[PDB]
Amino acid sequence: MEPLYDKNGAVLFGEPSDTHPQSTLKLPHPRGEKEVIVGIRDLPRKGDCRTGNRLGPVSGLFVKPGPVFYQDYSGPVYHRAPLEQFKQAPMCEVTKRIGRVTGSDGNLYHMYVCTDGCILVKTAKHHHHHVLKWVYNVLDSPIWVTSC
Ligand SMILES: [Cl-]
Repeated sequence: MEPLYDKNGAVLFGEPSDTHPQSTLKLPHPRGEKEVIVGIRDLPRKGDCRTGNRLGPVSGLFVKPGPVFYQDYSGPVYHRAPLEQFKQAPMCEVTKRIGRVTGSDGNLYHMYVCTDGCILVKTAKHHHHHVLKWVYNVLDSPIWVTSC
């Protein structure tokens, strides 16, 4: 299974892996002052990193199926998309581009939210033209999509 990470960047099982350098998650980076759920209309901005915003502290953007979005999160998170829980799908009708995530395969993916609420990834680079939807989340944890 792809590992989860605690708020201090330590792996909770398995072995640590580096993020892809082109991901929008840039580590090491603190997080977890508070769990802060936000709606798709109130995603955080870069300029919210040091001050937080009116909603709370900000460490970046986290997502899990539902969809549920967060601007900070304290529990276990993915640093890479757990592709064993995704499924190849056609490209959906996109509502928002939300970042560039490292797959559990080490590759770079563009991440999107679809009009159906699904979270979708598409290979950014070589091997590109692979598109998958996040269909299972058996450990009920988000991906850290962007850090601020
Ligand atoms: Cl997994």
